[PDB]
Amino acid sequence: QTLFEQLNSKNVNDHTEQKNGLTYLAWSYAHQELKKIDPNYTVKVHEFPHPDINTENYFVPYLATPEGYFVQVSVTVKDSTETEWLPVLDFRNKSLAKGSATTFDINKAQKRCFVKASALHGLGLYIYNGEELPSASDNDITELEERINQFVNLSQEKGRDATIDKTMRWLKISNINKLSQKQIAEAHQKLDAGLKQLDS
Amino acid sequence: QTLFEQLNSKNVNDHTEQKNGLTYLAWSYAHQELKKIDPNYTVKVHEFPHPDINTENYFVPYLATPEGYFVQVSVTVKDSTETEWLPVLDFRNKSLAKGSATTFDINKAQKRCFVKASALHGLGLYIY
Amino acid sequence: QTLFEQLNSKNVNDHTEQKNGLTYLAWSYAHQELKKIDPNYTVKVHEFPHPDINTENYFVPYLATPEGYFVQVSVTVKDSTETEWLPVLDFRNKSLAKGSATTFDINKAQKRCFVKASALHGLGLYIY
Amino acid sequence: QTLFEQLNSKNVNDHTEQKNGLTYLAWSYAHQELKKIDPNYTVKVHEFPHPDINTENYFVPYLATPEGYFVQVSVTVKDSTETEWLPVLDFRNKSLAKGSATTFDINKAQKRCFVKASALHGLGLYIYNGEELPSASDNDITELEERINQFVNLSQEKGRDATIDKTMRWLKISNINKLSQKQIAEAHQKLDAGLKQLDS
Amino acid sequence: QTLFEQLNSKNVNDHTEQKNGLTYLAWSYAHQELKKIDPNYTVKVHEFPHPDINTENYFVPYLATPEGYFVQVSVTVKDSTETEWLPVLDFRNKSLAKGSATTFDINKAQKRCFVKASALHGLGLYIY
Repeated sequence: QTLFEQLNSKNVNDHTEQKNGLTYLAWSYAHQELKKIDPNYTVKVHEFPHPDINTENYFVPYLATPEGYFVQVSVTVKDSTETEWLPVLDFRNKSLAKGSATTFDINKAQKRCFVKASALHGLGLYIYNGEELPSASDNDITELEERINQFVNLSQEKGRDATIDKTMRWLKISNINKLSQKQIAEAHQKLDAGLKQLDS
Repeated sequence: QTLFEQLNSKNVNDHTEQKNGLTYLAWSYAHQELKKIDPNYTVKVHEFPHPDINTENYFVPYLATPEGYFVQVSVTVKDSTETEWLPVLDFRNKSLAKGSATTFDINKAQKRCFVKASALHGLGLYIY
Repeated sequence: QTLFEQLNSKNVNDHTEQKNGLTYLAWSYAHQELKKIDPNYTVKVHEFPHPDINTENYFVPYLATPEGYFVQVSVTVKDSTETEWLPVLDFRNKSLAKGSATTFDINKAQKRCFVKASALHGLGLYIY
Repeated sequence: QTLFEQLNSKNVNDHTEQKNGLTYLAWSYAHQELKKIDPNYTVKVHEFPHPDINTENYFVPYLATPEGYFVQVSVTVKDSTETEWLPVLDFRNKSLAKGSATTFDINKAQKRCFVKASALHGLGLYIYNGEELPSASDNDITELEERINQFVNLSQEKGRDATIDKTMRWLKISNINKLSQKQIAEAHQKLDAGLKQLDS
Repeated sequence: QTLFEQLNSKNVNDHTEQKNGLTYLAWSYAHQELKKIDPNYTVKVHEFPHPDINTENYFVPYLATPEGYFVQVSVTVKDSTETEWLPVLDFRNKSLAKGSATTFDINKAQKRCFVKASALHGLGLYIY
């Protein structure tokens, strides 16, 4: 057959850890599988001149930016080669600003970028299927906007006048972005009662 | 036939996520199709000297500007090659001014620019 | 016939969006048609040294000026090649002064300049 | 067969030390096993120009960064070669900031990175079993977050307003991230008192 | 057989000192054993430009760092060659900060790194 199909058709579900509600496959499992497929394969962690230090011949193994921190890993399995970028994140999967990261945070990110680079080849690609690309955790923020506009538009459709800002005041929400899933679910409850009852 | 028509005539609707009311195909589906069609294909994320740092030999993987942030991805499927530009945004379609972005936002934008670059080839163009 | 006539005699009316009272053809449609007429065609977004930063080897993908912002796109369909300039504009079609633009504004302008560059070839010229 | 399978199929469990609840195989054992497999093999510790000093021809054996400290070890067993990144950590497995490390910390890190580099080859591959992905200490500290949120929510369910920062003020913890394990137990005692009697 | 197995299968327990509850084999014994195995071997103590002094052509025999002090020893027994890193420690096995070490501390560290470098070869690995 081919490397991607062979590697893609494997179950890496047994060797996974559920931390923060995400699925992670161990690097050691990944190291073994590839080693079996190819006895001689290369893993290279890119090194980039660190900005603040700016010392000649000095190349730390990770990007350092005011915006944050980046890592890069290039896995060459057989002839095929490929690379992956990753964001350094807290144990709560939150970003780390310049000067708040620890070496331990960088090594964990380096190991995670390795399995992600392996995921490019068929092995365990389904581990990142539909979770890595989009914002899986929250999709009601916009839904809330549609439902407040439905309220406003229905209110105008009925009579008098209706405005989104006064509707937001019902929810008493300072910022739509700054709204907890728990509060937004409570918000839906407020709106559905105003709109659904007059619909049903 | 041809690569565009073959790739264009596929249904990527099943593997889509509705976030902010927009339809997105997961990079995993795009990556697997590119591998099947072509076993050896290249994805390259362009690196540009970051402005503020201005350190010699210092190349971050994304554009940093007072106006905002840009990413670039070049996908070479078979002989054909192509590139896509993307802004770095919030989870919602909102811009990130200079100094308000996180490394995670840049990563998500990089992955999204990949599927968009794949969308240039026939696969899932109707979504994008 | 001729490439301009072959592309000029098409109806892109169905794939259009009426925003602000103007008619726009989506890039998805424009990009696919260029592939349909030519499997291998090139789209290049010009990069110009950003003024304020003035960092060596630093090239942003759009012009930055005190007067405002400019983008450029060069579409090579078959042998024919051509380029289009456009001003980056707000969602109300108003100008953006230096330091008031967001990366998202630039990417939207880049996509719009693409279809306008395609409009130079026969496809959808009547709209633009 | 092949080097990875032969090396992978070994029991290094007997020669291990349980410190901090993690499993480590001693370098002495790793040095002999490889030596048997290959009489002539090379271990190289990379040297990088130290930033602050910035003296010409001055190369320390470890990375020094404001973010922290990094070490690198390249083990060439037979034809195969490979490299490992390890973050210098306290005896409590915590990060060390720039200017808080001691040469002893670096040498211990260097030895540990060696066995991890050996682990890339089949020997010692399973001992970690992705030991990096589960910290095994953050989850305990994370439970405190679940229990303070339980106290905030159940308080808000009682109808008495509670905020996480004021609930944290009960524990008087400056950084919920860094708290001694005895203090986590002491904090749990505070929370479980005010929370369990309602739960019951 | 082979050098590691021959050297590994020896009892260096008799020539050891119990200081601080640790076991150390004296260098004198290590120098003789290797000399017997190989009449012509080499011991090299690496020299690194000392930071603070920063005098041209000035090379001290040990690393000096704000974090602390490092030594290096490379033992070439027969064809085989190898190197060891030892951190300078107090008589209580505690670290010495920059400016608190004495030349005596460095020489003791250098001798100890030698036996550890010898320990890489089969001789007395069980102790180290």
